[PDB]
Amino acid sequence: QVTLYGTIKAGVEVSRVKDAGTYKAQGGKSKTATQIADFGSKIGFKGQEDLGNGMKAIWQLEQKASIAGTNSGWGNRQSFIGLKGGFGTVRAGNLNTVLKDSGDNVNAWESGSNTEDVLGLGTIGRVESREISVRYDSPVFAGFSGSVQYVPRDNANDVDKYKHTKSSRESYHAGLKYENAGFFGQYAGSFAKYADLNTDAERVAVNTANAHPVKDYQVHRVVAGYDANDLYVSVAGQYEAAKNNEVGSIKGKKHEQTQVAATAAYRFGNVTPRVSYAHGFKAKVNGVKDANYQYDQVIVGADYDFSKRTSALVSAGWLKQGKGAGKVEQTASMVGLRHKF
Ligand SMILES: [Cs+]
Ligand SMILES: [Cs+]
Ligand SMILES: [Cs+]
Ligand SMILES: [Cs+]
Repeated sequence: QVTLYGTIKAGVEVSRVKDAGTYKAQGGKSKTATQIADFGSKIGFKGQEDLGNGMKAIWQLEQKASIAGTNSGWGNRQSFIGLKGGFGTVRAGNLNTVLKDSGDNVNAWESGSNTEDVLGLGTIGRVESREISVRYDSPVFAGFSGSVQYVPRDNANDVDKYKHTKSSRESYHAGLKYENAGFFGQYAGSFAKYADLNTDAERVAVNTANAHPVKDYQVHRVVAGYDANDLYVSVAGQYEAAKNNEVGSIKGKKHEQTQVAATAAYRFGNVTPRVSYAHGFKAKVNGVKDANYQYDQVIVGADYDFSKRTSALVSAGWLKQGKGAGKVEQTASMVGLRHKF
């Protein structure tokens, strides 16, 4: 009762960047790049054991396994041990954040990492992470399930474990998911009283280089959608906000970005064309509206499902981030093959 699973997935990604700062060639365009890229192929083993109280032990070990040979390591993808019962599921380990799980309803696109921002909704996804944690997922009731996830301080900051000189990087992740008749309503959010962010507004380990300490760091995602009848539409709205915790003038001052993303996907036979529009609003950094953190993105593509496990993928991405003055436009398209086992 120990299953081997995974997705192999790769393709050719062709990408271009219009960025006046990085590229001096005609009109700030990069030369168009074409590489074979992995799209996050993973290999996993997971298992269940009935413990007979209507309880199961569950565990999973999931590994990144690029077929590019990029990856190494065990457990670097959601991996956990936990007990499942009518009380729900309690898991501990390298566990996706409620937010990361919520992301499934936000970003459908497959890509290599390089096109992650342009051939998928990477930006809205920046809140999403795997955190070593304990997570409780309630049982589903009347279409309401919730997730409550905790990363203990001493886990966020191992080196600080014994002396708590560093403000706690412990985080709380919760979600409330309503799925009814193919309509899904999800609220996914994390809170970290103290956290650290990188310039790209991803959350990073404390003591990571260049990281900016933040306080009252919260992410709010509500995803509402329909997934049935061969129609897929998701509207995702994310609020990310923090008070800046960098010892400084800025300390206490607001960091805010609103991200909204929408996906409409319709299946015609085995061919499912989707488009997503994603907009990140002008962010408030240190309480100042900051159109660098702005972005607009359109991805149009389709999945040609050869089978339920196997998919061929084409997407084309157009991403514009920042204002005009310093404005990176990314274009990418990919043709890909995905196989799930
Ligand atoms: Cs993905
Ligand atoms: Cs890039
Ligand atoms: Cs991410
Ligand atoms: Cs992490």
